Amino acid sequence: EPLHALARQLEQAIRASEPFQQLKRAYEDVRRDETAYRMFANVRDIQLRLHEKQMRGAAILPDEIEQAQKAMALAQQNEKLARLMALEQQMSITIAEVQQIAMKPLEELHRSF
Amino acid sequence: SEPLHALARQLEQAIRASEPFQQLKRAYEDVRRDETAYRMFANVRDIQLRLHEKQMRGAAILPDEIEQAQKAMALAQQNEKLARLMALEQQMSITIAEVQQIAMKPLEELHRSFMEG
Amino acid sequence: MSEPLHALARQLEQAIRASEPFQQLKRAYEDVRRDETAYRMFANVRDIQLRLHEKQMRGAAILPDEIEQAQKAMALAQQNEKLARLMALEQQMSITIAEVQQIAMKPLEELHRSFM
Amino acid sequence: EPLHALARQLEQAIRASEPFQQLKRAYEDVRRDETAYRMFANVRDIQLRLHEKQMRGAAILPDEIEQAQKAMALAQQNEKLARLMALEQQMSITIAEVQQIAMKPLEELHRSFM
Repeated sequence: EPLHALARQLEQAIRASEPFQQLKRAYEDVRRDETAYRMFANVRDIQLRLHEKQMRGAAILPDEIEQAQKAMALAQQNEKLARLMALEQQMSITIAEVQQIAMKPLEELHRSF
Repeated sequence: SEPLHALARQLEQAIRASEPFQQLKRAYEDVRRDETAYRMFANVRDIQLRLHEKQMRGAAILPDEIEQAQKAMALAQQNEKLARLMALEQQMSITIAEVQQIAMKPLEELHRSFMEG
Repeated sequence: MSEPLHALARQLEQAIRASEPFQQLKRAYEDVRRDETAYRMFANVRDIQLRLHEKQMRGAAILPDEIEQAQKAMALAQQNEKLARLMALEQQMSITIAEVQQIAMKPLEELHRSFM
Repeated sequence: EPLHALARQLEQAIRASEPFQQLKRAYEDVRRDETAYRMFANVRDIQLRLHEKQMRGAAILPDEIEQAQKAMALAQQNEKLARLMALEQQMSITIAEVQQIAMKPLEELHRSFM
C-alpha cells in the first residue's frame, strides 16, 4: 500500500532510462528490417515451440534443440538481431538484479536474528 | 554507475526508511526483548533451521519431525508478540515480491510485443 | 514417444502414486473431505489463500487486514486434528518428493562437476 | 524414507541410459579434441564469470553480453562442441521434465480432490 507508489516510480524510471530506450530502439531496428525481422521471428517461433512442449512435459529429442541452437547462432549472425539479443539479455539479467536488491532490506532484517 | 543499479539502491533505501519496514524492525525488537516470545521464536527458528539443512543433504524426515515443527509453530502463533511479527514479516515479503514484479513490467511489456510478428 | 527418460518418468509417477506413504496422504485427505467441519475450514483457507494469490498476482494492495486473518484462518485449522494431520502428511510428501527431484538431478550434476 | 529407495533407482537408470551415455560420449570427444576443448574451456569460463557477477549483483555492461554471445556463436560452429552443447541442453530440459512429472501426483491431489 505504502510502497507501491515507489514501485510505480521505479517502473517509470526504468522504462525511461537510456538502457531501456536503447533496447526499444533495437527492437525497432529489427522490426523495420525485412531481413532481420525474419530470423527473429524464426528463433522466436522455435523457442516458443520448445517452451510449450516443455510446459506439457513432452519429449524433445536432440534433433530439436540442435536446430534451436543452430538458428540461434545464425541469429547472432545478422548485425541488428545481434544487438537486440545482446541488449535483451543485459536487460533481462539487470532487472533480475534490481529485484534482488529490493529483497535486500528483508534479508537485512533476517540477518538481525 | 549503471542507471538501473543506482535506481535500485535508491529503491532499497526508500524501503528501509519506509514506515512498514520500521513497523517490522520494531516488531522484531519486541519479540527479541521479551524473554518469553524470544525463546519460542528461537525454538521455532532452529527446528525449522535444522529441517532445512536435513533436506539439503537430503535425509528422510519422519512425521513427528514435522508435527513437532507444525506444533511448535502453532504455539508461536498463540503468542502475541510473535504473531504481530510473524505477520508484518509475511506481509512485507509479499509487498516486496509485488514491487519486484512491477520492476519486471517494462521488460514484460516489451517481451509481449516480441509476439507481434 | 520413445524417449526412455520420459517413460521412466511415467513409471515414477505411478510408483509415487501407489507407494505406501501416498496412500496415507490420500487417506488423510479422505478423512477431511468426508467430515463437514474440517472440510469447511480446509476450503476457507484455500479460498483465503487463493484470494491473496489472486490479488498479489494481479499486483493489488494487501493490508494486514487480510494477511492477518489468513494467518488466523490457518490457525484454528492447524488445530482441527483431521485437518492438521493432512497438512502434516502433505508437507512430508512435498519434501519427500522434493528430495526425489534432487536425486534425479545427481548424474547431470556430477557431470557438470567434471565440466569444470 | 519410503520413496528414497525408488529415488536411487531412478538415478541409476538415468545415468545408465542411452541418452545420458551419449552426453558423456559428446563430452569425451571435446575433452580430447584440442580445438573444441579450447573453445569449451573459454565459453565455460565466460559463463562462469557472468554468473559470478550476477550473484554478486555486479553490473554487467552489454560488452560482456555481446562478447559473450559472439563466443557462444563461434562455439556453435564447432561440430564437436555443438553436439556437447545441444546434448547438455536436451538432458537439462528433460531432467526438469522428470522432476515436474514427479510433483504431478501431489499437485493433482491438492487440486482436484475436493
